[PDB]
Amino acid sequence: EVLEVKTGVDAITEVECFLNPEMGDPDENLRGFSLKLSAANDFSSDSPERKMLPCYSTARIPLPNLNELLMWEAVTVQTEVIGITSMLNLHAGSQKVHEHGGGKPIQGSNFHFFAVGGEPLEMQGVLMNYRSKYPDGTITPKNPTAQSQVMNTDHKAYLDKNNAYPVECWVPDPSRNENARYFGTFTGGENVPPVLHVTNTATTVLLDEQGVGPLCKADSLYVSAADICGLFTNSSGTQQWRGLARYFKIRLRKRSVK
Amino acid sequence: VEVLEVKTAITEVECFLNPEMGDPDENLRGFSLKLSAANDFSSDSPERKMLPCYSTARIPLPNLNEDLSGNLLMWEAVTVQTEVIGITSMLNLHAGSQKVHEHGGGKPIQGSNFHFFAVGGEPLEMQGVLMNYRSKYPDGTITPKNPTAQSQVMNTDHKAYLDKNNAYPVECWVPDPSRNENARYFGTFTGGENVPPVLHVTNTATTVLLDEQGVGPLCKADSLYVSAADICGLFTNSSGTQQWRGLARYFKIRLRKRSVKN
Amino acid sequence: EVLEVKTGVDAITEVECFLNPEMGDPDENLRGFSLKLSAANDFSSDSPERKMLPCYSTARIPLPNLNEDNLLMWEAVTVQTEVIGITSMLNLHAGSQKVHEHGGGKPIQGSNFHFFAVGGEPLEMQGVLMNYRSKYPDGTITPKNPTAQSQVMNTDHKAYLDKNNAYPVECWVPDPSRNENARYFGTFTGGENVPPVLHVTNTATTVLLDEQGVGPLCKADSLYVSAADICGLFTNSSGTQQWRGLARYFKIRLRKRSVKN
Amino acid sequence: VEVLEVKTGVDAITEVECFLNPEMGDPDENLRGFSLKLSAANDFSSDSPERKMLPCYSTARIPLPNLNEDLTSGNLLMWEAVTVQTEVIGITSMLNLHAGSQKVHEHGGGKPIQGSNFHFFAVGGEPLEMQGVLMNYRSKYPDGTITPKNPTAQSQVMNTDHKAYLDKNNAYPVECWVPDPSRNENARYFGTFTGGENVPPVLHVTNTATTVLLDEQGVGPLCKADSLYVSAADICGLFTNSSGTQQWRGLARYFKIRLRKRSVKN
Amino acid sequence: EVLEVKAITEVECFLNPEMGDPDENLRGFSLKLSAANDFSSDSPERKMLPCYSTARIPLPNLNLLMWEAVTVQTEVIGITSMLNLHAGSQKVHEHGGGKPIQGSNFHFFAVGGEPLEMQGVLMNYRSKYPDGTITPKNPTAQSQVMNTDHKAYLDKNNAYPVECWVPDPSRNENARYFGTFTGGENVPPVLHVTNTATTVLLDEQGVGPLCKADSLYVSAADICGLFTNSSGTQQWRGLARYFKIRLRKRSVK
Ligand SMILES: [Cl-]
Ligand SMILES: [Cl-]
Ligand SMILES: [Cl-]
Ligand SMILES: [Cl-]
Ligand SMILES: [Cl-]
Repeated sequence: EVLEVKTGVDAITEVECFLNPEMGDPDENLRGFSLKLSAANDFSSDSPERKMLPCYSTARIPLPNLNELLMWEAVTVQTEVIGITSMLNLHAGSQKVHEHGGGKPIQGSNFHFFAVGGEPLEMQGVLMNYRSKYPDGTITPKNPTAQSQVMNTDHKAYLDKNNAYPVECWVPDPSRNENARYFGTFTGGENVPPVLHVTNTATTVLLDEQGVGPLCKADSLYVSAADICGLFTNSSGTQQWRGLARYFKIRLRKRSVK
Repeated sequence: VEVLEVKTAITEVECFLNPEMGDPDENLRGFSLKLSAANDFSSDSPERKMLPCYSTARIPLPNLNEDLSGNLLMWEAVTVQTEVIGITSMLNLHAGSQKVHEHGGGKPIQGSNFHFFAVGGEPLEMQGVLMNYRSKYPDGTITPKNPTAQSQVMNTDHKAYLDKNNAYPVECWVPDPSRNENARYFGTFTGGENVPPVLHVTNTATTVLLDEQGVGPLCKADSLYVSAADICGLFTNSSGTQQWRGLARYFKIRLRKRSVKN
Repeated sequence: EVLEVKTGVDAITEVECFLNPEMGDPDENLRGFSLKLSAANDFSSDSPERKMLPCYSTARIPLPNLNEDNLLMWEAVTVQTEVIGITSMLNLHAGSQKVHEHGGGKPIQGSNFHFFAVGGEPLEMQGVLMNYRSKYPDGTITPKNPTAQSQVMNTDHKAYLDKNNAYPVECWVPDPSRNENARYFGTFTGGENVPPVLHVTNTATTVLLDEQGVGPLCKADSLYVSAADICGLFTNSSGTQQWRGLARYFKIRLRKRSVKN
Repeated sequence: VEVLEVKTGVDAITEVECFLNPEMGDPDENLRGFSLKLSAANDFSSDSPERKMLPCYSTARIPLPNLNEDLTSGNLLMWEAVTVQTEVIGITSMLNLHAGSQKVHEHGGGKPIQGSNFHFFAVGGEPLEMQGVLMNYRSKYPDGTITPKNPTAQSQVMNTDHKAYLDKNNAYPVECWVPDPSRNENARYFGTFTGGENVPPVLHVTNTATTVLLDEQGVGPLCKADSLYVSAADICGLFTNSSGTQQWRGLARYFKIRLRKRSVKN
Repeated sequence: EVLEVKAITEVECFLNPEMGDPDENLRGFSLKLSAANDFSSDSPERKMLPCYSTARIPLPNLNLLMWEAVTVQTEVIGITSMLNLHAGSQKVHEHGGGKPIQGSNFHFFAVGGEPLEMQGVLMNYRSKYPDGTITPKNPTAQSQVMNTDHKAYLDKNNAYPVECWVPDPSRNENARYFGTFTGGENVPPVLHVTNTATTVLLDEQGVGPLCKADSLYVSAADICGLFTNSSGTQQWRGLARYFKIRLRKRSVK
């Protein structure tokens, strides 16, 4: 049902935004961090506190109104993580690596994820432990079974609320997202080094094999992210997730559709 | 089979294929039994629930032939989009895992991993290789028959079809590069105690299944076979015991109709 | 606004420079090093010394003024850039902590950041802090009136890289929302044991042209180079750690471009 | 080894398939694919490694169909190796952490195979040409190995005396020899060495990857006296026994080589 | 000025490493590493200091025609020698095998029509270098960053310590160079061999290094990592580098 790209004056636009991370924000002073991790809980008695759980970030961007078809088509995205050099602060609150040494860098398990779509990101739920008791204010797989630990097709959600869908509960659903592009990399392990690139010269092309990008339903663009950079280690040895915001610059064109 | 032109017609099929890590009880779906070792190659009797197995599913397709004469039509697998499902579940460092140190978070899943998928017009063809030819494998497993010391390198007697779900242990079998004329397979083994899992998800990645002559796997008996193994690494309990953790694999296969000579 | 490339005799020029690192320079013998790192300062009492904070390096390169009174502008088309002295890290005999009894010195290793930019105006920078309550020392330029939101994205923290050895690397990143008139490239690798990995070759050129074939255009006849090359931490025999930095070379090809006024 | 005439005629294709066994030392009948436990000399002056402790290059010569009815003709035909598909066989066998392995910690699983590894193959129309290089020129190598003759301290860097054909299976120690880049005009070789005690093995399998054997002029290895030469070394790393002893583990390598008939001057 | 391409020739060289060679039996190794307690008392011994390798390769005299270097094939020689874990090795644990060569490494080559141009940079300007080494003259604290005084030609084999000198990106108009440094005590060596890999030496204008006084210069440094003795002492290990260079005749005026 996709016809010609529409050219003419005002047939192209670009939108930009910064999406803040949602790492748990355990107090008024620790925006961008989670609560300290509390660990070794039997699978039968696993009740994570809300502020310990990083969640997916999401925002809707309104686009100039079109007449109902003409739709905005997302063609490219430029994206990077904002503030990566903040991790060179080894003087603030971090455990000394040895006597007389500097602080321990942020490191360990990390996840870097973004999506651009013409509708909210479609998610599939998978749990480490289907018996986890998730706290009020989170949205997690509803009424999970043992099969929820591998693949349970009942756990479908839209990423339709910021700071609500825990990263550990949800992945982008590859059986859906017909009208979105998503990219993520998970790296797990205690000593994993964060590796992050910035440049204003890199572009991701969002067109499929037929040269069609995401088409923006009701003239709205949806951006999604999760940038868990790794764990911060306090002098006590406690560990907290650290997250950073993500920048998006999306170029769109008008597309004719039936 | 003499392959003629593409019939201009197209369908997509999809499958979420569950991993078969052993499933030691009703609550540990996706995990193996704790890993336990024989002191010796001569007394090596692994329990069934400790052995991850290859996953496989048969996707039935409709017959395309009005007449069972001359030229026939077969379904041809052209592309696959595939992804491991639930990679973010490893960000749960609060459930059951050993502290990395006092007052620290849980130990991440890490260690030896294997990520493998195949798409074929017939069951995956496999070649047996053993770490230890004297391993005594348990009832419910299908493992190399009458193994010899040569079974630890290459014994051409060990040929099998991946013809049963949750029966062929990953440690005993590999895709056979000498066969699989009618399938495409892809795997990476990463070995070691502290190996970081590195997993990517994107709906922009497509594997083309066409060979040098532009022919994909042909569904000879109107069935398509998807095969997987996704051992993500070892989960370490508070106690120090270790268990394999596996994740489901999604498949989306584009098929077209291919004319062939009767 | 942007028109024809002025093609002709005298229409091209190459400029080169070596930009020194600004790692803190704690005394005149330790040029290229920071002061030893402090640690475990509660977030509420974190007052880093100036000499402990590596800063962005920057130079303004004046170009011939092509305008008496349509205008002509210098356009940056390519850059060749290299970190200088990477082999110095093979010196494991100067003041190293031994890796064990009878063993060699501990190499420089750990968190590193390799960054450069070429632009026709100062680099546009965005402030982000590990700890908004950090009290930065005199002679540094850091986010003004920071809040908890400064630990994520706070759009108040916009600055020009307009002073050498003033903008701490830990406080500032290139702003992806600006820098229309510059090209920047950085990689951050974090961790205690990260191996430095550095390449040299005189066969690598970066094209600075955007999609419409236009390079950075030198406003007020100035070319701006910027860098940060934190190689990792040097560990003394005492066990103290210090940032080590190296200089960065730039060779930029420029051409004359016609623009409208 | 299977030699299949895929096509007859001027556009004849022959596919040669084979599985080359590793030669890790095989210290007893039950430990096929392993070396003898590694033992280190105190120093360079009394370094006498045991035969079964030294992995060796694998090689085989595959005879091909005769092409030339008239040995008298102005032109003769040679088999030309155009492509190879290759992979290491049994990589998943390293997921066996239950057999004979050292616990990683109390109550933990077995230690995986890991550490220094070398993955190498060659396809040629004559034996692989090798150059000798030694860690320690004063090593006394055991009966059954072929190692550099009358080595000097210059043998620890480059000694042009140490030239050899890989002309015997399970005889040329991997630690003594490398492919010679000054020769091998009629072979293609590929190898990666990764050193260190915690190095993770990383091995890929696919039936979709083809290496093209043609040079810049579009010419593959030419099989002299109707002979195709395969060579390999696949040291996966070290297996650690419950005792703490370490042995090399090796795996077999599959080859599928596609050959065509090339006319050359008699 | 470079005119038309005029036929072809090939030269090859096995260039030995210069790791220090602390005695007649330890060719390809350095002296054991020692550390000064302090930057003010840093006097390394000559045999402890790996140096750049170089060789001048004489070319057929012509006649202006000049030899132009078009492609190079290069390979580090003897990488499998590191599978010897039986010779003088420290055990990784009780009953375990020997500790492999690992740690900081540098792999570098250059092909030019004249000697390689170098820039000096020091970790420690106050280092006192020994007789037989050529190191930056009148070093200052600026020698730890960029000091434009420190220019040299790689004109002597086994004289210019790797730790004092880099290729000069502001010069070398008539050479191509390539180097990777990987730092850290547990870095694994990763080395590839193949006779299918060629580096083209032509610039964007199609011109390769032109050989002055009918001479070709090859330069290398191949520090593979540290060898650990059973005592726990550590020595650099180096390996030879092969070069095969294809050259064509070029008319100058
Ligand atoms: Cl749900
Ligand atoms: Cl069997
Ligand atoms: Cl500000
Ligand atoms: Cl010899
Ligand atoms: Cl000098």
